[PDB]
Amino acid sequence: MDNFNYKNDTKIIFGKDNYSEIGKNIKIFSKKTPKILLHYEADGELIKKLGIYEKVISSLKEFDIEFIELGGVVPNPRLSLVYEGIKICKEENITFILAVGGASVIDSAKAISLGAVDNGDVWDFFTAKRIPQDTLGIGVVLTIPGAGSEMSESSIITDENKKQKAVCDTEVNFPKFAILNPEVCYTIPDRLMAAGIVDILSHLMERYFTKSIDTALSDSLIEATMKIVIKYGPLLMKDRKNYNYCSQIMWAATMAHNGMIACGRVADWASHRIEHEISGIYDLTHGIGMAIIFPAWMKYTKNIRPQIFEKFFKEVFNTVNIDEGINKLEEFFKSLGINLKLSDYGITEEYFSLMAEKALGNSETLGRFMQLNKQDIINILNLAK
Amino acid sequence: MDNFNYKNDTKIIFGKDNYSEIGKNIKIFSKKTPKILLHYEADGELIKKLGIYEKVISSLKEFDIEFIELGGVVPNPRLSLVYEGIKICKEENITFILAVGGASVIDSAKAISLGAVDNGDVWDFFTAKRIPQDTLGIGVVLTIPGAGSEMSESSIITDENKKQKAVCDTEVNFPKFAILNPEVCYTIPDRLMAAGIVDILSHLMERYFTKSIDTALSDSLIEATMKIVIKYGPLLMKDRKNYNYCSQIMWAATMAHNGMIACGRVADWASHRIEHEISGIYDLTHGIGMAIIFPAWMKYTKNIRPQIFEKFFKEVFNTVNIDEGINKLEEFFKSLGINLKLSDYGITEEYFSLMAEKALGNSETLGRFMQLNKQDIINILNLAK
Ligand SMILES: [Co+2]
Ligand SMILES: [Co+2]
Repeated sequence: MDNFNYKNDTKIIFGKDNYSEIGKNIKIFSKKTPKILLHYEADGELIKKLGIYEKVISSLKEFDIEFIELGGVVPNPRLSLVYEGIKICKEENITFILAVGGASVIDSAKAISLGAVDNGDVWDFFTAKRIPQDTLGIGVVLTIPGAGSEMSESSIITDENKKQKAVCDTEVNFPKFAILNPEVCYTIPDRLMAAGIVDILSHLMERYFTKSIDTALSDSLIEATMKIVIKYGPLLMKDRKNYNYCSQIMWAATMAHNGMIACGRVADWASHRIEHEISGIYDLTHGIGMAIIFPAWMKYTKNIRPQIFEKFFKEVFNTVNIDEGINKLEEFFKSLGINLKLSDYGITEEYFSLMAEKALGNSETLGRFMQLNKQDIINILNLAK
Repeated sequence: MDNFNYKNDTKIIFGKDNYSEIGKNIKIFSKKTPKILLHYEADGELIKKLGIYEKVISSLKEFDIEFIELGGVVPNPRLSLVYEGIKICKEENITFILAVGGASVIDSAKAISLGAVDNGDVWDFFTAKRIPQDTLGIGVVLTIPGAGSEMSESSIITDENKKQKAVCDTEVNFPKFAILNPEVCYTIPDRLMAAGIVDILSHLMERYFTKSIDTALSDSLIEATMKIVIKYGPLLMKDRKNYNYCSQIMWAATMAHNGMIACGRVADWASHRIEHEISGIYDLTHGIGMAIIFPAWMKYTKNIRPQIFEKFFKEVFNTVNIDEGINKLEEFFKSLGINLKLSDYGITEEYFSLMAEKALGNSETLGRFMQLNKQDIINILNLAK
């Protein structure tokens, strides 16, 4: 019964053996004669080794696109490099940016696209001083499936001088196009691919367990997507170069980041916030943490709205029994290679209380589906210990 | 394994008690000071009686939007009226068009938005002479759920002087925004509401029965949507002012017209083409016809890819038995009030052969999932007689 609005203008170009689409789509979206800035991480090493670089260069030649290269993106993209990109755009009369890589290259490209067309300081857009109203325009070649910035309206940039991270969220940030080829999955190492599967399922699950009502169709779409991740994830884990398996998983990621299927329901970020503190202290991959934390949060919140738990486990795991369902969900994680206890990762109870306080910050509780105070979070951590 | 591209830039505004969104979204999308053309069918009778008109006028006042009204839209929108709208736009310096109504008002508005910004003849865009490259911009208040032109890139206009219907399909035709309120369903008469439910399910079904492979996730999304139509349609038919029921059905229509869930699969238009000829000769509502024709086509094509039929009936009707499944599908139609035989509608076999020839036109077969020659179509009509 919750009203909602939905919009996503990013053109999705899904599939393989279609590298000509790069220059074709640059022409569709660049203003007059294309002259583009090629943006990537470090000096190309990864994308060059994977053969993506030579493929991009050949699509640019095949359409007579003049291009300048700006490398140097760092996993947490720096305003230092953004500022440099604005200059190169203004001086060299760049018409369009092509981000080749992942969330760091994409977000760097988004902030360069913002400043290139602006007569002030781009950090005003990130620090709530000004509201951007235009962007040069970017396209993305996605190399590693992640949080979906290739179709989001958010850019996250860190100012290393003040050591301050800021976000700019606005419609103009939507990439004009996003090339998605499942083949980029083939080379991701097993552990990180298992983690990324958990991230897709975590992202849907956080929207599913909701106190919103009248979401029958939304429920079914989210169930259908979660079920695919549960069925195909283990198959992909054992057959890494299977195109069908990678397509299903990467289209499920897309469908999860898109939110047409999640429209009209309130998400809960408790497990994400608790996991964040584990990762902030220990070297734990996000997906590995969510596989550990989410079953524990499910057990602790099983009494809030038991019927929505019964529906989830009936629709996704064909069982109305919550405890058997939870065990099935835990077996599914173990089938991707992930150990389920924090102690398995050498994490002891030592910092549970500190983790809970950090997650809580200046509030007494965290969560929406269930409000969690300090001891509640410690109890969830003990369930996962 | 089929590559695909997807894009839809129309902003969806879903829900009720949100008529302020009309003028708010006009301001977001109109170029500088808004001055809009209010477009509708006839002289407003329907939308005025429903109370939609007074609601639009009050949202325009609440945001100081100056507006001119152009009525006169006819169920098959006429270039006559389009041309008139281009003039009013150019003379009166209109910045934005607000279509209040259904597919006819929307398509008329789309062609006026095209010509208002062009220095030539708009019919060049419909007659393959020129490719439109801009539009003034329109927003839609949808009054009757239908084929989804409120989020399509197509406009269908008839030139009554040459009696020629033409279509212009292009990205600029996408409405800037589309207000969708389930409450507009409450007043639709029973027969037409049953037909419209069948149309949503027909639209998904035509994309589902495909010889494309590697569509596991797409299958599941389409199943989930079809299942909702099967479950909630009968409930809505018996509880016409239930907001939850109308929301599920109208969001399923949206999800069906959007095609993110159908991406990467080939549709079959055989039943649509056969039904078209029945409607061309008899006074038969499209949805009523598809409820009669689609089970007959299913029976006739049951041997092409029986496994995809087994999956459809298992996932949507919980049965692996095709014949029992088909009967369940036929019972579902009868539960919306629809009789299933052509003879029930006084349609005899008299024009079966003529209908088949018209549907075939200059080709020997029709269909993709199964190629159907003349006698095949007569056999399908006899199954439905
Ligand atoms: Co998360
Ligand atoms: Co149809």
